[PDB]
Amino acid sequence: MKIFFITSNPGKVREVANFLGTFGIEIVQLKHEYPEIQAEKLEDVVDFGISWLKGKVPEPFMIEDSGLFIESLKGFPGVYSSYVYRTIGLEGILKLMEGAEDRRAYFKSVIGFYIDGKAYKFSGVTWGRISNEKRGTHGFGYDPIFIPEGSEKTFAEMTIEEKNALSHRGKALKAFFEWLKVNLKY
Amino acid sequence: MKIFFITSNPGKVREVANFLGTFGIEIVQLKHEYPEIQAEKLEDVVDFGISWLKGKVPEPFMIEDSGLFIESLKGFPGVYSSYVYRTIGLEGILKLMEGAEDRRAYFKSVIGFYIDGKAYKFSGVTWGRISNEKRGTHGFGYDPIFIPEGSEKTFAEMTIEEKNALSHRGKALKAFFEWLKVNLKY
Ligand SMILES: O=c1[nH]cnc2c1ncn2[C@@H]1O[C@H](COP(=O)(O)O)[C@@H](O)[C@H]1O
Ligand SMILES: O=c1[nH]cnc2c1ncn2[C@@H]1O[C@H](COP(=O)(O)O)[C@@H](O)[C@H]1O
Repeated sequence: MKIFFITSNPGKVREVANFLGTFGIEIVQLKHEYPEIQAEKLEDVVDFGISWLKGKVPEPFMIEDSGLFIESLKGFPGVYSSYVYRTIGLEGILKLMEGAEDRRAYFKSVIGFYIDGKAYKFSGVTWGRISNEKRGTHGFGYDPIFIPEGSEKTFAEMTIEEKNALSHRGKALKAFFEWLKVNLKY
Repeated sequence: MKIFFITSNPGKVREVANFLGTFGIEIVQLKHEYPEIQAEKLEDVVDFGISWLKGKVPEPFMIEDSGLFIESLKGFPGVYSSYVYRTIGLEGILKLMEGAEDRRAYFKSVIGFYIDGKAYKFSGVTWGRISNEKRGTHGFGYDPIFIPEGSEKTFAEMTIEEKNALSHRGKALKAFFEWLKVNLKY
């Protein structure tokens, strides 16, 4: 089985390919920007994205929308983690959290999958907290400031294998794969 | 630092050496034949090649394999792109594609790297479509019938600079370097 992953994020590609490759599934990345609507849930962005993409890209295909939700900031940046990352950056997040009595936050990943006129969503959530300073150079995005619950290292201090074993994306991929096993040949 | 590139393709060595040399990495070609297995996935050819080369060549070392995958032909010629080009040729591909409305296809490159007891893979993909006729005299192989997404010209109608900016191998090399920059000292 070969799945087309519509994304422009190389980090997501490596993580998804590493996870599913373990089971003999091939991932073929396809950069094709799609509208990412403003909405309350990552699930809404994925629903609109699949509806938009169908008929314009090869099947079966998958997309992924993820975000960091900081408790003391009422869930911000959340669905708009990308814009915030590219504007105020990690430095901005740390500045906002200066003196915070609660640095907890959760990362969430939502994978959209489409095949033969059927759409599905799988997701995963990993709780943790924001570090006081950037640490590590592995991974991407907010990895240098997110410490998953139970760990002493930020995602950026972990290998891709270690990150996948604990991350929101690894969890979404597990949910997806468990579904695949009882539905499709692979 | 030095990386041994196990290959007998002069043009490929030049491309890889030129790219990685930009970042102080010295590519040293080693003409050591190795088994390229029959497989549907470039990843399997690379995995087997690396596993076979282990202990037979100096480290760290890399190998690469790529191919053209045509949607309407179930991915053919894919891993067998070279052989198909030498036998049925571009004439054969166009013949098979006669009447096909869906002419989508993609070039995919997979780089394999071995260092400190572990193997790593990196990929690059360039989407496009198969033309209705051969055009251009630049490049090689399937370039005369492949039009990259976003362009009207076939790879053969482009200068080396224009093609390189859209190259699937170039993308694989970029991914490989981003990994090297974070994982190795030099
Ligand atoms: O595993 C992750 N580590 C760090 N940042 C991530 C991760 N997953 C998603 N992001 C960030 O959340 C934003 C993702 O984009 P989106 O999927 O379009 O919502 C990007 O800014 C990423 O940097
Ligand atoms: O940019 C390209 N143009 C034309 N053919 C290509 C290109 N990249 C890969 N190929 C085909 O795939 C072959 C195999 O590749 P290699 O393992 O990358 O050396 C070549 O023999 C070509 O037939």
